[PDB]
Amino acid sequence: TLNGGITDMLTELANFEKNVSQAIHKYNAYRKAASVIAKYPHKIKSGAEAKKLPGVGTKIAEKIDEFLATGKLRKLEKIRQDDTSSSINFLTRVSGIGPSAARKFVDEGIKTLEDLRKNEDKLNHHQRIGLKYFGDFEKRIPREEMLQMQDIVLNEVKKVDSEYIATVCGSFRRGAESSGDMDVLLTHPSFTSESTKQPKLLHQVVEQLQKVHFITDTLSKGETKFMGVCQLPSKNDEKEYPHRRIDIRLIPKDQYYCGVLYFTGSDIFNKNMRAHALEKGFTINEYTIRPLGVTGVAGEPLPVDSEKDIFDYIQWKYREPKDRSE
DNA sequence: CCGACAGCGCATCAGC
DNA sequence: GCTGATGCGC
DNA sequence: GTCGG
Ligand SMILES: O=c1[nH]c(=O)n([C@H]2C[C@H](O)[C@@H](COP(=O)(O)OP(=O)(O)OP(=O)(O)O)O2)cc1F
Ligand SMILES: [Ca+2]
Ligand SMILES: [Ca+2]
Ligand SMILES: [Cl-]
Ligand SMILES: [Cl-]
Ligand SMILES: [Cl-]
Ligand SMILES: [Cl-]
Ligand code: NA
Ligand code: NA
Repeated sequence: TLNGGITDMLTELANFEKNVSQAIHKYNAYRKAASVIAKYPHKIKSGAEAKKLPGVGTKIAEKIDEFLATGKLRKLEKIRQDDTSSSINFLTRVSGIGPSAARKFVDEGIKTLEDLRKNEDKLNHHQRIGLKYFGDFEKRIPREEMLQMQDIVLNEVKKVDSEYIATVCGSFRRGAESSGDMDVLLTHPSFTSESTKQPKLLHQVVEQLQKVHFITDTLSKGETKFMGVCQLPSKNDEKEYPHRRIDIRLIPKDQYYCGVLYFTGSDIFNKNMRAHALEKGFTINEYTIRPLGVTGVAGEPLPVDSEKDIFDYIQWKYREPKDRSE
């Protein structure tokens, strides 16, 4: 947190651009700048020193100068005073409400938490769940609880079919002391890039986790991605644990390494790596790394036996999960 | 200057 | 119903 | 908002 003030500032600017201006590239520009500053190993003394880093240009440099000179940013001070921007920003904190729905609600006079509750009839299913657990989803999850949740998920999945493999990814796999939510990568040998030999492979796992009252709500569910809500069991007389977001991703077993690289993140790390892959003439998604030909069209999947192979292909030295927290 | 900015699953909608 | 675009989230 | 060519 050497430059926490600056990275907080840029993050609030990124959120503004995404939520209020709907300017997704400004949002990504501010987030990249915040990311590169967060790993800079010195206390930044001036915007000119900051402009040296890639992704910090003239505009951000000047903002950093204002922030360093005064401790604040007038442009953010104004955004914070504007009722409509602040309302739009707030409503996007509910899961399922993005910038478009947020502005639509605010334009209808739905501006507060109370307003959402009073108008729950106007929400789709995802939004209603996001509102139900709004307070809970704000909380982080300590790693000790993540370890208990891991124990439950892996054991319940073994009970369904011992050939499943569940891997907890995201910030947990990167070694974080607390996580925003739980990400579970699932494989099974009957589901490969070649064939699906069994149906309902994800459904059964979700069904088992519902049966033991671990999963409590479904935000969305298809054949390969589940997004819902879970909760640790509590003891006699104990306050209940907060409800937690859980994401489950069933990946073809032969594409495990691209899948776990994707799901381990961070999102910014993935964006840097995939951008770099493009520069080196490849494209990476959660399934494959493919070469781009002269026309820039994806060719056939390259062979991959490890996370490190993906790094090797784009001529990056290997970075362990804990060093991917960008 | 100016294109290019990572990649994609699921829910919902308009249009057929 | 399907297809393609859009919103949303990871 | 930033920047490589
Ligand atoms: O845009 C994205 N792209 C993108 O590849 N992923 C990938 C990378 C990310 O680690 C993983 C899970 O997403 P989270 O939103 O759960 O991110 P965490 O890094 O786990 O942090 P937290 O501790 O839960 O807050 O999906 C997320 C995106 F959101
Ligand atoms: Ca997570
Ligand atoms: Ca997640
Ligand atoms: Cl933009
Ligand atoms: Cl400020
Ligand atoms: Cl793979
Ligand atoms: Cl692919
Ligand atoms: Na720079
Ligand atoms: Na939201």
